[PDB]
Amino acid sequence: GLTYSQTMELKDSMLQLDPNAKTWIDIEGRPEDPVEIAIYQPNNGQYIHFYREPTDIKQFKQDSKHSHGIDIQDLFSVQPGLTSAVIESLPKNMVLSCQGADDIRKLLDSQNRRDIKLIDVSMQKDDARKFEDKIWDEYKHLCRMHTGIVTQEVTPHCALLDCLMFEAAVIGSPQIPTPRPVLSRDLVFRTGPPRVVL
Ligand SMILES: [Zn+2]
Repeated sequence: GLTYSQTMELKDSMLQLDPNAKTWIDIEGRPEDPVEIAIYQPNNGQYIHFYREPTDIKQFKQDSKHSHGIDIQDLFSVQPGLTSAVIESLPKNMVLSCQGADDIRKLLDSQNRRDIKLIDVSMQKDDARKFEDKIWDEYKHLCRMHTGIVTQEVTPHCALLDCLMFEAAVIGSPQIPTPRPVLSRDLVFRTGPPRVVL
């Protein structure tokens, strides 16, 4: 749960999106227990990107070793309630682009956001990840949450980077306008342990 001031800040930051502009959505974790969400507007580079601590541990451990490589300890300090707070304040009758719409449709429906429509780009597996290596080379710094060795040894899946590479595959080039986060780190994470005095 967010505070009154955190709520005002998020809504204010979210209004930076153009409600009509092309907007991607991607998620890591199952739709009833998501761990990473990304909403991205390729034209202006703006993105909403946050995390969530999981409730089902056994699945999470499976998803960590075979998909996202996230260590659960790195999620202990993330701000709770962001998933419902974000989804609630997305514009009325918004349209979202995505790769595989099944899970995202379930997630939006669970939030009573049936008014939000999805466009599944439905690319083939490898066509969607053509520019995976280049996107990781350039934008790895944007998300350091994928620390574990993933096996299917492969590149971990990041909700954010997946949006960027899906846009890249659609346009045919890894050349996109610079991605910029719309959320402050102080909203995504809880102030962590105090600095070790050195
Ligand atoms: Zn990530």
